[PDB]
Amino acid sequence: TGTSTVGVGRGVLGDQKNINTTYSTYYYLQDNTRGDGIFTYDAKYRTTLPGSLWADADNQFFASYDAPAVDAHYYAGVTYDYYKNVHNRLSYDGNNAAIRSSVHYSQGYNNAFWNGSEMVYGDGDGQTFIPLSGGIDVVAHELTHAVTDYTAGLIYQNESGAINEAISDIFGTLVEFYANKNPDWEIGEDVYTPGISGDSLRSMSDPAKYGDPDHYSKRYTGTQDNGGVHINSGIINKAAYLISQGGTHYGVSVVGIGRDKLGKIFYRALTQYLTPTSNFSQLRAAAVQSATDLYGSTSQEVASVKQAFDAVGV
Ligand SMILES: N[C@@H](CCCC[NH3+])C(=O)O
Ligand SMILES: [Ca+2]
Ligand SMILES: [Ca+2]
Ligand SMILES: [Ca+2]
Ligand SMILES: [Ca+2]
Ligand SMILES: [Zn+2]
Repeated sequence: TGTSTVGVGRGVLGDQKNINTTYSTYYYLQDNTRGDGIFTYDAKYRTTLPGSLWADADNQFFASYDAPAVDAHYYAGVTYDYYKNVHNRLSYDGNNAAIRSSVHYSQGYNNAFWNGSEMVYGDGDGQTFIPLSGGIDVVAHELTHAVTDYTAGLIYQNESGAINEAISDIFGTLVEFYANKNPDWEIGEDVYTPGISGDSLRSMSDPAKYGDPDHYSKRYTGTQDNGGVHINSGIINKAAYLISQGGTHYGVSVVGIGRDKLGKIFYRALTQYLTPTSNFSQLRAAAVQSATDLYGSTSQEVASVKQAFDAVGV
């Protein structure tokens, strides 16, 4: 309990931004402006969660140790705004659930995750990753898992799990475009491999660039990565890219319909048609139905959904 205040800080990539805080003796990373609040915690290099609600003596967040917290807090706010403004959705559950994030998780931890209840961000080892909350697509990817878990409930294995992952990359990217800094169709480029320019974890525009399939005939069928959830997601990421941006892929031509309509179609599919066990063929059907609901059965939008899924062999 305290009074809402506005702090200032520097994020992982060195940019200054304002952050919404709460004052009660200390200034806490607690944003009361969005739903039931956005709360950012210090995990203090340990794996106990959530850790301590982030406290600061002066409401200025320019220390090196502060940067991952500033970005986890700020980009959760951006993500909240995207869902509210674009999709009329109030937080991940649709009922303004509090959004909780922990930073400084463990030592040298080269990942981030939604744990069923909150977001968690490693600092990276400084070679593979820098602190992972520095990437707006990463923050939005993880918070999108919460959305999925409350809605379609896609099981984290095999084709359902690859859809789960792709939904997170799709909305992660749409949020990155909403914020409009340096948007692209790549995943994690701002925090991956600080020694190497121009790479990323995954690509939506060309998944094969990083060894991921861009066609159903190239799907991974083994047991690694929960049946390739971060690998086979490339097939869906490519379809989504094609629906938005257009192109000819394996000789199948897709007329792009743009990002806003992509987001509308997939948000509707996610929230009205997908189920925990949906597979790729079922996703196609859900996307075709959603586009039909939104734009009509004779629409270009529907035609493009069908061409995009044809192009990737679904
Ligand atoms: N988030 C992906 C890629 C990160 C790999 C980090 N070492 C995964 O959990 O598989
Ligand atoms: Ca301070
Ligand atoms: Ca970018
Ligand atoms: Ca990106
Ligand atoms: Ca890099
Ligand atoms: Zn994920």
